[PDB]
Amino acid sequence: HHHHHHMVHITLDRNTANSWLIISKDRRQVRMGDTHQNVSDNKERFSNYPMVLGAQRFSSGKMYWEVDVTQKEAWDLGVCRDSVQRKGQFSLSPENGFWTIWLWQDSYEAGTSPQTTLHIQVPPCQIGIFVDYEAGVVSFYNITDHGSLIYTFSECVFAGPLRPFFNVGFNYSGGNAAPLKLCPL
Ligand SMILES: CCNC1CCN(c2ccncc2)CC1
Repeated sequence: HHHHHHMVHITLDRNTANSWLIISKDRRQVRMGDTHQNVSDNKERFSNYPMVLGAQRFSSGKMYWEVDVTQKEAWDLGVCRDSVQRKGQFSLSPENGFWTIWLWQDSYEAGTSPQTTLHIQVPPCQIGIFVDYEAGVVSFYNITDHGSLIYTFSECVFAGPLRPFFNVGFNYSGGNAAPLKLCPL
């Protein structure tokens, strides 16, 4: 792909984070803490899952960013409507305002309803995310495997401003403490 020149500088929005997340000072890294991180509750926070939004809102144009997932067992990544449900249980689907992929139990899936099997020969250490607002496209690329295509959501009905979306996943196994990191341009 040749999307690198639409690179945008993504930072994480602390106010949207699940209360167990630790976001780095530069707002480019997030990990699961071993306890409540001593913040007040607010209506923005994801309550049930270890999720956080980027601060950036997109309503036009072409945007590209990269996320480091090295040594993680579980994570979700992509974009979502600014207006997604924050509280309680929900599925990651375009009907609920999410355009995501994930790693779970040694398999990679796209957040369709129902979910779609991905075919990845080289486990990614970095993921590229490309959004074309006007075209209605979200695409994911395997940076570790020379930028090979992982998945394209097309005919997307965004129906609002988009935000970068992250889930560091639970760490019940003790094998998923590693952070998500926004890679430098
Ligand atoms: C058959 C239903 N399975 C559910 C549990 C596992 N899952 C994930 C795993 C990781 N991130 C998001 C969703 C899909 C829904």
